[PDB]
Amino acid sequence: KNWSALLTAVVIILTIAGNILVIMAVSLEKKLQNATNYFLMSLAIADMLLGFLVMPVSMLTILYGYRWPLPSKLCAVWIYLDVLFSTAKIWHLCAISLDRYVAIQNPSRTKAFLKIIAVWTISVGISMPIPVFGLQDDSKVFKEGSCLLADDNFVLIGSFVSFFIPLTIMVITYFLTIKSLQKEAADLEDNWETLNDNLKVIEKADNAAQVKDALTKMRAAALDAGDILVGQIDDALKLANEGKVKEAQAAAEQLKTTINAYIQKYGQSISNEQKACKVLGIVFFLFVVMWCPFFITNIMAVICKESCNEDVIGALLNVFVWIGYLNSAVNPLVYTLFNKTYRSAFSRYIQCQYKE
Ligand SMILES: O=C1CCc2ccc(OCCCCN3CCN(c4cccc(Cl)c4Cl)CC3)cc2N1
Ligand SMILES: CC(C)CCC[C@@H](C)[C@H]1CC[C@H]2[C@@H]3CC=C4C[C@@H](O)CC[C@]4(C)[C@H]3CC[C@]12C
Ligand SMILES: CC(C)CCC[C@@H](C)[C@H]1CC[C@H]2[C@@H]3CC=C4C[C@@H](O)CC[C@]4(C)[C@H]3CC[C@]12C
Ligand SMILES: CCCCCCCC/C=C\CCCCCCCC(=O)OC[C@H](O)CO
Ligand SMILES: [Mg+2]
Repeated sequence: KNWSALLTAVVIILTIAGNILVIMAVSLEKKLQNATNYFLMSLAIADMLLGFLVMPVSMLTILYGYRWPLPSKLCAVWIYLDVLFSTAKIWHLCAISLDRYVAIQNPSRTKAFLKIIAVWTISVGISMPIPVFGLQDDSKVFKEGSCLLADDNFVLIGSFVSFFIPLTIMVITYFLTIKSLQKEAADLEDNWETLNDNLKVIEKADNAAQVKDALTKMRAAALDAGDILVGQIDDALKLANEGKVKEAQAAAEQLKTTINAYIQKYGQSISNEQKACKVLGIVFFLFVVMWCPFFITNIMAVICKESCNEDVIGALLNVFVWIGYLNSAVNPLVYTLFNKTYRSAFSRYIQCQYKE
């Protein structure tokens, strides 16, 4: 009741401060100058604004027993901001998972800021009926002196249009990305074993036919994995045509170092992408799980409208909205625990020390 807004002041400060640090890490540290971190910044701005504009007023309403204390046309604006920032979070998370998947089937700041503005303009688009209709008709934004989204059509259609189509895409594109990266690793182990098999074949060889056939199959396996090494095989395949067998065999042991080079490089690469898919999936998992109680309970407010205790349902909505607000505090901590780049960045900003 009266004591309950002491907890909420904590959740505001950790939100504001963590997300400021995320915006500072992406603005300053050059190891974060990529499209994914550009989305993560935009998300942190949404998280910061939710902490500044929405969350203190929600705390304020807890102090006035949910009876709305500000001007009456401020109610529909507060619900607009609340839905706007949460809608922008889900559409960001979806835009990350989609963009990161599309990139794995492919070979600029401007390209990222264009996508972000698209996410924000859709979020402003979908949230827009709330003040347009709500400022016109208080029956849509007030229930018994309390400022809450009252129109059940807005809750249902918004819950599915503005949160189930992005979630569907986010969950599908995440799972296909795991499978995409799993095939890439499978396909590189296969290319390692056939290169290594033909390395052992060239070294055992007695004649020009065995080397020429084995280097032809090394070049084929080279075309699958890729540039640099392919010509070096051709540098040795022309030796094997002339009959220069000892001469081709010594070139192939020189190919060995160039093969081991591209293997560890493409091998780190997929480990790092699967490290990153692991972090983003915790961000994704937490957003849904923490907002899941509020989402289900608010839809059940609408279904059993008369059948259920409106007072109990509403006393759970007021608890379950802070589990989702707490999700504004988590994304920064996730980055601290699972990225050296953010953890180092944050650790120096805490000592008021900004130069990379
Ligand atoms: O399972 C899933 C699927 C993925 C997903 C995405 C988003 C999500 O939640 C965001 C919805 C909150 C937006 N605001 C919250 C605050 N709310 C409000 C306004 C006035 C008074 C009061 Cl009391 C309240 Cl609560 C208005 C609407 C849940 C899920 N869950
Ligand atoms: C809902 C409305 C009224 C809230 C006001 C929006 C304000 C707080 C937002 C929207 C535009 C934002 C800025 C847009 C661009 C940049 C450049 C980037 O490199 C660092 C953050 C910074 C500087 C943002 C900080 C926060 C910001 C100023
Ligand atoms: C006391 C008399 C009038 C009957 C009232 C029944 C009410 C209190 C029941 C029926 C519907 C129930 C809700 C239905 C769905 C959910 C979502 C889930 O996360 C569990 C809690 C929650 C939010 C339930 C809490 C209890 C609930 C609100
Ligand atoms: C006479 C007045 C008629 C008024 C009725 C017709 C208005 C038509 C407009 C848009 C359809 C509904 C828009 C739904 C999207 C906005 C609401 C929203 O996004 O709510 C999500 C919320 O977070 C969930 O908890
Ligand atoms: Mg083999």
